[PDB]
Amino acid sequence: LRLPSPEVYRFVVKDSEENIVFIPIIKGGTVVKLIERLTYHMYADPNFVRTFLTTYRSFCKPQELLSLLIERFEIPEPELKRFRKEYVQPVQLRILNVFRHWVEHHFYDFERDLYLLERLESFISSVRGKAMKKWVESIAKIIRRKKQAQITFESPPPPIEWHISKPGHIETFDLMTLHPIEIARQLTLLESDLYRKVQPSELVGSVWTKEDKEINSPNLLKMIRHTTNLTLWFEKCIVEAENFEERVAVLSRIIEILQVFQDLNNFNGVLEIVSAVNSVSVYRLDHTFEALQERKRKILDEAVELSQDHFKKYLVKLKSINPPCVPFFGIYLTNILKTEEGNNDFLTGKDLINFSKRRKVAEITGEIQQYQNQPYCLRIEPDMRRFFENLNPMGSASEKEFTDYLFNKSLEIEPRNPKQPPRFPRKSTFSLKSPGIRPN
Ligand SMILES: N#Cc1ccc2cccc(O)c2n1
Repeated sequence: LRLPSPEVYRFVVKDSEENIVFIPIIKGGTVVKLIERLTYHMYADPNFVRTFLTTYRSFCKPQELLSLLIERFEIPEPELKRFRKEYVQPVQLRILNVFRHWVEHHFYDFERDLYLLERLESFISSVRGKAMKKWVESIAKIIRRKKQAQITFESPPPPIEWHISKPGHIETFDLMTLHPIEIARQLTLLESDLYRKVQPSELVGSVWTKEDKEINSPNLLKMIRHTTNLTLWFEKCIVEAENFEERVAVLSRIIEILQVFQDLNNFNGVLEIVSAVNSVSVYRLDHTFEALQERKRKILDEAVELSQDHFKKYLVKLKSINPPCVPFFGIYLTNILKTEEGNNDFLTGKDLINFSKRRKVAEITGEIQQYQNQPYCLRIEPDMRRFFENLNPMGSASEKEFTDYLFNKSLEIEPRNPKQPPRFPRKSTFSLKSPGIRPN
């Protein structure tokens, strides 16, 4: 069975292709049918709960989800006993279990929106049922743990290598003054921490391209803005080296950073350097790449081939290693955009929420889960940490204005002619000698 009429309880409408399309794997359907399958009385679907709470923000606002769960909780009696035990009792237990996984795995919804938590804390306290008391106290315990959150080394860390810049003096920090070993170490520690803070909800629905990008995807933007700045900073250090002898040493020093990146399995930092040497302003410096050592150019050629053929050699290299590693985060964004555009957000006699598209984007984020919980055994350097955290090569100009500056500056150092590149006086004063890659 005896169920209420759909005129007062929308979660009881008969199933059809007008509201739901297919433990049966749910392909899609109306948001009312998705909440019913999320908190179904016949059985429990733990896999559907994890995928829904991970991708629901692309088709349902967090305030809307809590309102639907409250609507699903308030069940009216038909025009019983078994109904209050075979329908009301199981459904309300399913909703509380959804409240558990929500506040446990995706508590950031309540941090970004304090009003969303205030509504839940009042609705949870208002439930004074008998069997629901244990689940209510369980949710309250999880909320208390998340509210209280606001340098141990197992193995001996390696010593911090220094070159020309002595510690405590952030002013003289540059690409050539710092030690290339520690540059790749601190960049790996920074890229690792930025990689671990990225939540799968920040990569669903292209939310970093929407309006509220600074709220929905705060960590994803910092990972992209670091990749963008570090790639342009490498290009800036190459194209601004007007002296030919200095420009070869700078490019060689970057390859030495690429080699340490390879040894640390920081493919993100590996392919960021590859993105710099393949840029429009750096790739045309044929005379600079020609003056390299025979071993330096071979190391770069191997790193470029990792990205060739849709990262075929890279995907084989990422599997055959062991953590700690920082995988290339750009290959994940590319497969997500190809799915967000190749699949429509809705299914169609009526418009239904295309849930299978959200699942595909969830499978891409699932591959990111396995490379996060494995810290590096490298000691952090505070002065060098803020140096790469505050890298801003564009200054006040946009990326289009800065890339045009890099291309016009590239035409100055190595002009487009068969003639030799002119010699410019070196503006630096330090030594162009590299300390090497072997830890000294
Ligand atoms: N001449 C030359 C030249 C120019 C750009 C390059 C970029 C990556 C690898 C290379 O070998 C390159 N060689």
